[PDB]
Amino acid sequence: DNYIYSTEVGGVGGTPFTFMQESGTITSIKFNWSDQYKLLHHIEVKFINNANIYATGDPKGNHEVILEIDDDETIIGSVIGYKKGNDGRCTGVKLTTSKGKSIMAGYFEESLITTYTGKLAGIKGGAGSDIDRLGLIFLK
Amino acid sequence: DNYIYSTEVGGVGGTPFTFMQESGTITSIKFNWSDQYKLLHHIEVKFINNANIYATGDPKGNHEVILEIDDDETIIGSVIGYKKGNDGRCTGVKLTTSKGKSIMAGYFEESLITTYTGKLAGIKGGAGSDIDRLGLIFLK
Amino acid sequence: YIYSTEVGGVGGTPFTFMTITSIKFNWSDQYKLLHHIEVKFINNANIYATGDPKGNHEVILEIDDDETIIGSVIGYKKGNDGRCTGVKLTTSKGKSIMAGYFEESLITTYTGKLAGIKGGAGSDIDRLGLIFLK
Amino acid sequence: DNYIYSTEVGGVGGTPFTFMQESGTITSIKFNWSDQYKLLHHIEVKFINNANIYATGDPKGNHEVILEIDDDETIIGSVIGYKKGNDGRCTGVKLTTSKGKSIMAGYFEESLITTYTGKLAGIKGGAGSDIDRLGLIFLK
Amino acid sequence: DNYIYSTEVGGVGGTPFTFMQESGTITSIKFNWSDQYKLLHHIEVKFINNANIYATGDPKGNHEVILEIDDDETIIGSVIGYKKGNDGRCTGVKLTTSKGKSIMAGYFEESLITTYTGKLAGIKGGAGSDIDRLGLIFLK
Amino acid sequence: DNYIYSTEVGGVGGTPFTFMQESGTITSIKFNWSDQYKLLHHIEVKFINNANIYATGDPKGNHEVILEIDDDETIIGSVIGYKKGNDGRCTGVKLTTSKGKSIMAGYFEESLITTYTGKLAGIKGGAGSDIDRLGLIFLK
Amino acid sequence: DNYIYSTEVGGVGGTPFTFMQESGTITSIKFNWSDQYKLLHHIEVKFINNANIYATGDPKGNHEVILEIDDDETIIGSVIGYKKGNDGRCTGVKLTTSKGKSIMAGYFEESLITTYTGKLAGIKGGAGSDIDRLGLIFLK
Ligand SMILES: OC[C@H]1O[C@H](O)[C@@H](O)[C@@H](O)[C@@H]1O
Ligand SMILES: OC[C@H]1O[C@H](O)[C@@H](O)[C@@H](O)[C@@H]1O
Ligand SMILES: OC[C@H]1O[C@H](O)[C@@H](O)[C@@H](O)[C@@H]1O
Ligand SMILES: OC[C@H]1O[C@H](O)[C@@H](O)[C@@H](O)[C@@H]1O
Ligand SMILES: OC[C@H]1O[C@H](O)[C@@H](O)[C@@H](O)[C@@H]1O
Ligand SMILES: OC[C@H]1O[C@H](O)[C@@H](O)[C@@H](O)[C@@H]1O
Ligand SMILES: OC[C@H]1O[C@H](O)[C@@H](O)[C@@H](O)[C@@H]1O
Repeated sequence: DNYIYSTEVGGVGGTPFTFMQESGTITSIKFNWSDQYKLLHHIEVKFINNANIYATGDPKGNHEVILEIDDDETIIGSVIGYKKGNDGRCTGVKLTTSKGKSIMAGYFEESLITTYTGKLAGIKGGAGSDIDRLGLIFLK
Repeated sequence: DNYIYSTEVGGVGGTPFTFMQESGTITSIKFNWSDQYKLLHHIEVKFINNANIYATGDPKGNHEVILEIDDDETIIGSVIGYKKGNDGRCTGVKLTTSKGKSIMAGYFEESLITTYTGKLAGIKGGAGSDIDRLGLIFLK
Repeated sequence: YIYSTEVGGVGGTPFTFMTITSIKFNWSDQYKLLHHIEVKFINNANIYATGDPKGNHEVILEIDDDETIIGSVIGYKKGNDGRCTGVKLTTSKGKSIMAGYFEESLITTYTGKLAGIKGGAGSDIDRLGLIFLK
Repeated sequence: DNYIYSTEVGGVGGTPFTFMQESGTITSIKFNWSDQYKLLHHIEVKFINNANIYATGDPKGNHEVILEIDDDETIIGSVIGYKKGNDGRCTGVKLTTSKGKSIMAGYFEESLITTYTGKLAGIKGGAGSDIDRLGLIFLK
Repeated sequence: DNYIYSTEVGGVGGTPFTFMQESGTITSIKFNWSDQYKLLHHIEVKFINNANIYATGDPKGNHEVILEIDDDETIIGSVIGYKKGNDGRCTGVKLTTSKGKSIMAGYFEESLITTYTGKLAGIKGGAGSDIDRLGLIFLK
Repeated sequence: DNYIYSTEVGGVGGTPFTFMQESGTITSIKFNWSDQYKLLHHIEVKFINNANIYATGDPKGNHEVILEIDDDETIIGSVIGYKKGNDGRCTGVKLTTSKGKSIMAGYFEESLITTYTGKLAGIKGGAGSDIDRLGLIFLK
Repeated sequence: DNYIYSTEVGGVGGTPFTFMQESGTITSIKFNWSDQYKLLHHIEVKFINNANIYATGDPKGNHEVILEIDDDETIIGSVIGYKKGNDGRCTGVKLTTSKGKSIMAGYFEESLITTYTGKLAGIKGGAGSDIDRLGLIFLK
């Protein structure tokens, strides 16, 4: 692999997903969460040179945030909130970029992971009603 | 295209508008918003070498701000506040320039996007009584 | 010359003063408005004035021969019946002034070497535009 | 030796561990702590080019944090909070790194050590129910 | 003329003073003010290579500040608070230097000038009971 | 000498101590203090290339902090709290290193010394139940 | 002279003192003050290559602070608080060095001088019960 796989965090629940393109980096990512469940529920990704929107999980959240990533822009700082355990859930995401851009999504009330950094390339995990589990993917 | 199209955020309502000029960059942009609705209602854009004011939406807000951009000034930080959904609306905007100029219009109470950065070339979206949706447009 | 947007109303008497070595703003707490502006140019002892100096406050910014505006905010009320309400300026040498009120509308202007001002004034400063060198 | 052994702090209790790979550095670290006991309880570590999770302690706390360390990333700031004496215990860890990443696990109510700095290579200590005692280990 | 004369601010009152020495700079300047009147009352100046004190005004204030200037240190920040009009007065002075030294004397409740900057050469104005009027003078 | 002796501060009481090793710098130092007396009570030092722990004063405090010092790490900031007088006492110690590490032991309610700075080489003073007196020793 | 005499501030009272040594710089200075009188009472100075303490004033204060000055360390910021007048007194001293060291002694309620800066070489003034009057001395 020409990739780094960050630890998938959260539960074993929902349907597996893996978004990646052969010579392709993420150009846009969207987080949808609720104040009712304090969870992530829905994620969309767009890729470079590809108009196609790749979605997973049920967009039942009252908030969304999108981060748009320039062609030369990397993730230097990355934090996923989650609930640990087999019945676990991904609850939150902060990201910060080589250009001072940041996004903050959902809640960080239990467990965290400060992931690897670099050019964000894909995401992997499991999602149904909620984002059960999420790991980021980078280049080397 | 030599253009970067940021995600149009907000609703599908209102009349579509596209402001862009062959070989031209925005030299002035105005945002008009109300405390009453917590929405953007009206945008004006001037372009380099062109005394024409392209306007959209009903200018019924009690506040407006204008950002004038020098020929060599770029947007380095960009956040649009909006209400997601078909029945959506663009609620606020926050720009910061390569010269430390910044403006802030409206409210950021629901969803946000941190857009692409670069030399702002124009805008597109939909507007009637309100700015239903707004996407920014940069040079490569 | 770069001409920044004149912001405020259509009222009062047109003025055009045209490097600025000195600019003074006069405003009041009663009306929360700019009433009067005075300007001196380099190599000229003449004081150019507009608007009625009725206000209880004034500030002066003196500008060194090599000192530019890098930060510029004019506060105003919008519309035909508009007024200029305030001015913040910040220079390339870290100097800054703060005049009047910023309670409704703002413009962040073009930056550079301040060369003049245009607008209209009577009792008040109805409308103000900064002018810079290219 | 090609290594630096930071002082093991805390008590004499629990079962000995020593996790270190010759010619290998710690790529991931997880701290599991409780709000009930105000203690670290469990630690997992993964080395580079090795999916095997080397774990010690009982994972019975309500919180966990995970730091993923990039191949060229070093620890520039390191604080373990502990209770001193024979019946002593490890109670917290704050790690700050050469890229600005930071994790804060546990509580710092009694005693602190600001360790040696560099490339985190391994951990040594004793653990049962609780992390009784922890010492970081770096390269030279 | 090798000199910049900053605008004299304040009133027409008091006895004229003008303190300056050809090829001489201010090595020290003292401001005396009162909480009673909220006015500057007295000013003193020493010049480089000269023990003599050039004074103006009635030293009746409950406070004074002295700023000593090294031979190569200039003024980069200078603000005089004053009451405008013919019956006007000087109320305050903030000065900051090229070495990060600063003094603050009296009050700033009505009018300010942010003056010219550079090597402080002398002072000019009128003073009796109070400082009616003050303009600074710098080298080119 | 090739050493810098910081002022010993505190009282004349206790048993004199000197902890220095020819060709060796302190690689570790531990402060033990109490909330009961608001004094430093006990101090331990380890030296580069030496596993021997040098100790003085009675370890009766409820808090201890340890600072580990990389071989190339100096002290850039040093404050000792103490009571003045013959019957005086050393009450706390704050050290900041050339790598941004810092510690804070005991109390600063009475007198303080901002010491000399450099590579910390030893310590000296007197101790019994308390640290009566502490002086730091640096290389030139 | 190869010396800069900062203004002596405070009163005419007390016994004159002058601390200076020919090719010498202040290596240690102590300031004794009281919360009772809000005055400096006592001052001690040690010089480079000289174990002798030069003292002035009456040590009646409940507070003291000591600054040690490395041989290549200068004063870059200096403030003396004082009561002006014939019956004036020196009330306080703030010093900041070329290495980020700083000390605060006594009180700043009335008058201040921001002195000349450079390598502190002595002090001059008068003292009895109190420090009546204090002026610093630098090298050129
Ligand atoms: O995402 C939460 C939840 O979503 C659905 O309810 C199912 O897919 C579950 O298996 C899953 O755990
Ligand atoms: O701007 C909000 C709203 O304004 C008008 O009522 C119409 O143009 C709608 O389409 C639009 O959605
Ligand atoms: O300045 C406000 C107001 O003042 C004067 O009355 C006139 O010059 C008007 O034209 C103007 O609108
Ligand atoms: O880890 C805390 C505690 O847990 C277990 O009971 C044993 O390992 C003890 O030796 C240990 O002290
Ligand atoms: O300073 C206020 C007042 O002081 C003195 O009385 C005189 O010099 C007046 O001319 C002056 O106006
Ligand atoms: O250390 C504080 C105090 O403790 C012991 O009682 C003795 O050694 C005393 O001399 C000492 O002053
Ligand atoms: O120092 C304060 C005070 O102490 C003594 O009384 C004498 O030295 C006085 O002249 C002096 O003013």
